[PDB]
Amino acid sequence: NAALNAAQEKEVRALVRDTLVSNPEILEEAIMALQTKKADEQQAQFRQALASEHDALYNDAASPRIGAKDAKLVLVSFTDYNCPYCKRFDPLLEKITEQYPDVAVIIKPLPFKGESSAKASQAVLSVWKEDPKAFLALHQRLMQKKTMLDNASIEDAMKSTNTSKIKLTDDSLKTLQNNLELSRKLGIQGTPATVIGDTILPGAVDYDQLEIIVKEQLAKV
Amino acid sequence: NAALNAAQEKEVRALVRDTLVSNPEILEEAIMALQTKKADEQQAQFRQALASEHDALYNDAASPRIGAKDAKLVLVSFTDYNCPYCKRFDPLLEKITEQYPDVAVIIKPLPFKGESSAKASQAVLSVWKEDPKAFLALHQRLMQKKTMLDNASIEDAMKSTNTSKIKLTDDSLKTLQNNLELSRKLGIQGTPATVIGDTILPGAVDYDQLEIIVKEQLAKV
Amino acid sequence: NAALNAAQEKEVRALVRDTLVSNPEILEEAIMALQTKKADEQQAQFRQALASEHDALYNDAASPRIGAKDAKLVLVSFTDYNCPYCKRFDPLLEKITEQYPDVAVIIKPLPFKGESSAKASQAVLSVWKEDPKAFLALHQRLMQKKTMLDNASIEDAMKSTNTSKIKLTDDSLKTLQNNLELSRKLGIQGTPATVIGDTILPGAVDYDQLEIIVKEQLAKV
Repeated sequence: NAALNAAQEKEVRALVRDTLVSNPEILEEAIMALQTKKADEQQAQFRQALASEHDALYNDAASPRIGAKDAKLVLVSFTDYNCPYCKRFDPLLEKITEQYPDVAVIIKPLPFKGESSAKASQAVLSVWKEDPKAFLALHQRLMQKKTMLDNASIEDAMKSTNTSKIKLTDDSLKTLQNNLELSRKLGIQGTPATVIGDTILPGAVDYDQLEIIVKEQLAKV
Repeated sequence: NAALNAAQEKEVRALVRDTLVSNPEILEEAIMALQTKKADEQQAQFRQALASEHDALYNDAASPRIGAKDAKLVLVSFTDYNCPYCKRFDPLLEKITEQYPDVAVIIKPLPFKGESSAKASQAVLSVWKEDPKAFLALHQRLMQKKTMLDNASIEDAMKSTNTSKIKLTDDSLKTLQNNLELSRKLGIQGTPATVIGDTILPGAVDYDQLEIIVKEQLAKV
Repeated sequence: NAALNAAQEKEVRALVRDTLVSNPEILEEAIMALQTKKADEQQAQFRQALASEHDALYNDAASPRIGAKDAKLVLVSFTDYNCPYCKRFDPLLEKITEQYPDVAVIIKPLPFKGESSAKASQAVLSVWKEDPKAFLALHQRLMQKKTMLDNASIEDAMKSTNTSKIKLTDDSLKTLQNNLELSRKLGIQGTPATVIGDTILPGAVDYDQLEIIVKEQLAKV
């Protein structure tokens, strides 16, 4: 009919244009607010993915654990054996469980860096299931290696750790693919990726820096 | 004077800001609609480029053809002899003309991948003009080669196809530059690029997948 | 109360959405204008950075100079000895001071391309301070080298220029870091970067092209 007269309405239209164009900053405020909306959405979306797969993260038997089982705070460490930052990052992660009895870590091998991360992983898993107590040695050694993994040096590490006896089961591939499906469900794109409390860290971190985070979650009880 | 009072107008201005900022989604709807506008424009712009150069695509003599001439549906294949996907992609393209008599293909060599795509092409063109019937052999062989092209292996393929006799004419460079100007006119950035009906495909495709498209254009009569 | 009735206001809100969405171009005009705002801001921000550090650009003693000192127009040349475009670019820069007595150039070595740009630079600086007249030879030679710099070939150039006698002072590292802090203050990201009048050029340029710019600043008196 209508609620504004023709003239008024037309002027409104003109006012839109003029407002945004003569004052750009309003567009920036709108951008920022759309950004802030999308961020917040994702963050909540992660927080749900994370909260849903509690039982594959924390309660998988096939997944290797470092430190006590009862340990109040259990971290989760997505590592690739071929990833150079993981090799640098892992020792710390280990150090905390020795320093902090209440802390433990869980290992999730990922095959993205190469064929050998896959075979390596598979080995470590086979070991884990066939003999848990043994695992740490082989894990450690494989991480200690700087050079890229081949099928022999896997034998060589396995041998140098007295685990060469163990056959790579096929059951251990499921675990790999599961760590793989899992890393997708959490929208994890890279490695090392560490789960702590309700927070995830996709890179490597200084020790002192790490200690404050783990203490901060210790305080969360 | 004017069509809204000062107050009203000011409130309108304020309402712009508040609307977009308190409701980000409107900005997203506007984005999407500007995107949709630009897309549609380009698509129409391609469809014109494509429709204008009908006569260089379909009616060039210097361009090599595979299959019957009268063939109802003529595809056009922009290929680089050094491009690995083209080597994989070409055999199919050929298979259809043997399966489907109504189909033919036209070859457009492009020199972007290396000096040798240029010289190779030039050869194939020289051959095409000096002796059309011969072409297919040399084309085939050059595609069959996995290793990167040098000036000798060009001789070697030419020899293995009994075309070594033919001199690279300078007239054949025009054809190259023309295929080159043409690929620009159609905003073709990469290779393999295949023209079919009024549609263009810039990569490689499964056979079964391809058959449905060619049949779909066969139905377009 | 208020300045528009409920209905009117609601319609305004609806009008925002409809205006931007049914007419995308307004959003484009707003983009462009926000872009134009940010550009203009930066340009003014550079022009201030440039104008503030007049005294480190033009009046540093530790910085090497090519051409007369009194020279009316002094260019400034950020070059890396390992940068291939700088090697190509420098001779011209030199040619102008020989062609145009009124022109001079100042050299600012930058260490971003490699360790050897740093050591090279440091040498050239040490030389500059210990003996200014000598500098040009070593600068020239180091630029004349196509192959990447090592610690020996630095000796070799120094030797071939009869400057091997000079010790790399530690005082010359300050100059490097200063050229480094300076290049940051001007938001210089790459090399060769040349300051001329109130304008900066981050790449290499044809001679004839360069002559017009230097003449254009000569006219700016």
